[PDB]
Amino acid sequence: EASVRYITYPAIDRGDHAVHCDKAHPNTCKKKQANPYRRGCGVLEGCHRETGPKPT
Repeated sequence: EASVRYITYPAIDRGDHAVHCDKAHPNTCKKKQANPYRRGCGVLEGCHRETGPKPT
């Protein structure tokens, strides 16, 4: 028999290992990416980040 079936849920265009880059839109193509929203820390107080409240 060797029966086999696969199913993939819908997605915009998120890859994993690698994706083909468009010759017309190669600047959109990225090997790796993160969330589209960006934010920088400009408080100048010190700005510190921790893994969690109680990583210990």
